Amino acid sequence: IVGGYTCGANTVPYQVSLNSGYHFCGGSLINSQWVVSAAHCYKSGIQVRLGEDNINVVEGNEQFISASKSIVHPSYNSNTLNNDIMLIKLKSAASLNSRVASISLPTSCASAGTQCLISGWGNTKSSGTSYPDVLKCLKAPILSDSSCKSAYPGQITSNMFCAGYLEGGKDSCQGDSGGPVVCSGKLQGIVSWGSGCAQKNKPGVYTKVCNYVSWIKQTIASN
Ligand SMILES: Cc1[nH]c2ccccc2c1CCN
Ligand SMILES: [Ca+2]
Repeated sequence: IVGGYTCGANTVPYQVSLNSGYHFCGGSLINSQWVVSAAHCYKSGIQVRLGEDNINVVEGNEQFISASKSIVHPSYNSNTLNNDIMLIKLKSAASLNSRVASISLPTSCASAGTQCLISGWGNTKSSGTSYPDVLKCLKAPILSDSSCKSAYPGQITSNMFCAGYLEGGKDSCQGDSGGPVVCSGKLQGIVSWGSGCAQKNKPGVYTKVCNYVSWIKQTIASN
């Protein structure tokens, strides 16, 4: 997260870190046994880390649970990043409390102008690299579809939205991949892609979760 603020320990209780020997992506806990992330985060041998603040120190609220199955969306296209969503089932159910909690799926799509919270452990610099150990947060609005398509001609599908600031300076970044965009207490987006981080006229692009609720629910019900 570039241009954000330190969230505070366990103030984003649905945020997960995906670990394969190191943090490589975020995700969101949607019930006691399932996490949603980006399809571009797929790999084998994922350990899901819940209750994290500092990802390099054991602080006492963590739960570490291996993934038993990953399901990339059937229509994910890695060249265009259309349908950039994946589900991960945990080997055992997490213990839910005030600091480890699920985030609700949306019943409707959020409109442009809605303020959202984006969080992650990604790079905090637009040029160069500095990775934080504690979770960072950013409040940002959903942008109109017209402004989004004007920023990325020919690249925005109906399964994507832009959020952030056309002036630059505040954005998600590398390592925030797969993390949550929460608006009005519901999961509306997944950190997906962009042109660099925090550049002028290049807001972040996010998977539009409201288009996937039926697939998520049907998949969880049968797996
Ligand atoms: C999700 C993601 N991952 C990256 C890696 C390098 C540069 C930009 C990005 C972005 C977009 C940030 N808004
Ligand atoms: Ca920790």
